[PDB]
Amino acid sequence: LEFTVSANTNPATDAVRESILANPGFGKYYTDHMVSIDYTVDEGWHNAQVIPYGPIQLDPSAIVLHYGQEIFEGLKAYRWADGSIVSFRPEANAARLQSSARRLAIPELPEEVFIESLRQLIAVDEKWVPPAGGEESLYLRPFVIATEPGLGVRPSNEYRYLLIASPAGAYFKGGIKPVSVWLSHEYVRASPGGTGAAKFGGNYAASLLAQAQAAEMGCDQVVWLDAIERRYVEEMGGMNLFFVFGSGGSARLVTPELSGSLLPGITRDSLLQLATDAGFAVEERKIDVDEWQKKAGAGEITEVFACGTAAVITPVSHVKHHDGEFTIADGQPGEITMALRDTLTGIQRGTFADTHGWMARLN
Amino acid sequence: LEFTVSANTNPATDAVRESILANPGFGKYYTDHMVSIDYTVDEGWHNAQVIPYGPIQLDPSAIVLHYGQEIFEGLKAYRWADGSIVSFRPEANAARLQSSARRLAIPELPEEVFIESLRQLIAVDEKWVPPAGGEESLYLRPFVIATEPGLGVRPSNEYRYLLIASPAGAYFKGGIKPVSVWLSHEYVRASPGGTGAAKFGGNYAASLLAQAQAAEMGCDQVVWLDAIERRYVEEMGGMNLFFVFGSGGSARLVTPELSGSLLPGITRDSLLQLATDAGFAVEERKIDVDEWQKKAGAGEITEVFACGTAAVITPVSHVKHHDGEFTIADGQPGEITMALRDTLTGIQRGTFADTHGWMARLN
Repeated sequence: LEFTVSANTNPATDAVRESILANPGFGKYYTDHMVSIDYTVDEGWHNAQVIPYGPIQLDPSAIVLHYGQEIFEGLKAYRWADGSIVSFRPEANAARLQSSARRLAIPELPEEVFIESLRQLIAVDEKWVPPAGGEESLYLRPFVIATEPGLGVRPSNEYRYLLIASPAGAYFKGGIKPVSVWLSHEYVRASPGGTGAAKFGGNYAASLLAQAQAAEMGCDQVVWLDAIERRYVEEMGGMNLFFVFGSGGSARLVTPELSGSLLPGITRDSLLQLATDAGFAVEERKIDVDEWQKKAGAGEITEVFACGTAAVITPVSHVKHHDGEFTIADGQPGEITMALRDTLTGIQRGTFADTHGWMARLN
Repeated sequence: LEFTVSANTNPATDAVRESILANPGFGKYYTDHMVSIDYTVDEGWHNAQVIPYGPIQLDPSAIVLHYGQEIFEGLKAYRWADGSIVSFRPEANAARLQSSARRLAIPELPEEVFIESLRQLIAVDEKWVPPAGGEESLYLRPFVIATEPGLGVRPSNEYRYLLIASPAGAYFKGGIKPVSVWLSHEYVRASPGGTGAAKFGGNYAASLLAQAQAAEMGCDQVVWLDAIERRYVEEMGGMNLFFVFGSGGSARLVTPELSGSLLPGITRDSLLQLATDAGFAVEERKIDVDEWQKKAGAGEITEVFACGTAAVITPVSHVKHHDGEFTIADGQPGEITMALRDTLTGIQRGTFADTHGWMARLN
């Protein structure tokens, strides 16, 4: 599968680009080009190309516009001191896009094609990757949408894979500042036999009211409890959660297990490995509101943090729910939270040794 | 709101339009024009217009293409013998679109604008409405999508309301035909507090795998059981369900109650009323697989049918699930089922008295 290149004749001026990179925000600006791959039952994935970033055309009756058959991924590209451009565990996103595709009846995109699309876009828009050593990065958003016409409800037979990139700074408006959370009493993220394990747009549209309610209760973010017993803590928005018991080299790390409806975070997977590398004991189990509030107040649970690609790690300092409210430790970012954040971002930036071979070159 | 008209300079030739109407199928072909209304915060709904049916444009980062914030509706336009074009309970669709919008954090569209969009489209594509005297019609698909660019997860501030029409022939070409159902053991349609009560794309994409499995088990359609106890019957695909007990004028109808997570079918609402008009007793309550199989076998439940806008009423003659398999009566369309379908389609076609004022003129 080969990509053809159609250069953007009217890209952003170097001044504009530089301006963006010095103050990108998140998912606000986009690079000059994008990747496009079409899919039909008879030709499979074809017509792969790098074209100028621009409006996309869809028939008014396109499936994605009526029955929400779409999926997406999210990863980053970093610039290193040696001039190379790399990504953090690209293969993991490639494999997850496939699992998401299967759950949504979307044809899988070969992993080598996935990786290739990344190299192709970086080849033409490398100048959009922020300078080395900094905290900035180039967010990559690969996604697939159903584009076949027809108002009948069924899997689409035509799809379009798109890859766009957006300069990225801090995801949350508070940066590293800790966030307060509202445990949703009225809504659930997903339930068994659903789409909670897939990165599917439908999951997000359904969470909008629950997040507005969190803010109306005086909190920054909503946290989800299992849809069955409405007791076990699972995720903050679309981020995984970790609980630190104790501190120092003897501290214990607890995080909800992959129920089957829980999003299998790449960052989550990485942090469990990093914690073990540091000698910390890790534990994947269920944990409810009572244990959380009780042990937090007791002082056993010394920290809590959320993790995901965009924000990496976000400290959680305050909790509010239908039957209570409490603070985690002194309300400040915890030692372990910041050590692990520092360790992971260091590996991604090329500062620390990548013993697991997580960093892949894209150049 | 005033609508501007930009006539299609390249409409379908009479030869093509006529060949379409002779064999339209469903959701396969579209009329010459479509309605479009834009939304922005500072101007609310504006720029209402009737334009040529054609491809839509969206930024690659448009929210609808990433976080599935979209909703839709389905209704019809019929041609009566007196030459007028009418619609069945359009106000109900207008009110449900607003209800679906609230659940998905989308600005509500005034009922007056919704109805006017319908009149406007018919004013120009009236020639696409099938002739009177038959069961054919013009299917109307009003829908709203989030068009604002930006990869941050949150409710969009820009939307586009579209209205398209597709010729619909007689649903049951060679006589009505009953379907076999597979009760999904592995999948769930929606969860409590979820988006199960709104016509929202996400619900449909998440159901594709379950429908494929139903077919793989040798059945026509998948039927959903509640997400909590996995035992109470909810719907068949995107259609509601009814259970007929007994026969003749003393027959009784039972249908799952609106648990708040069930789709408030308009056809469903109408049938309960018509059942009352005919003298049938009606019930809105829970009914599980055990009761269904036990009473269907004992000959107490004599019929089962599904209902929705497209097909109106579809008979269900065979059931298969994880713990059993059984047939309903003689496996043929039931008396009450056909009587109620004849009555409703009769009102919609203008053959029977519309004592409830359900039919609205669009002309």
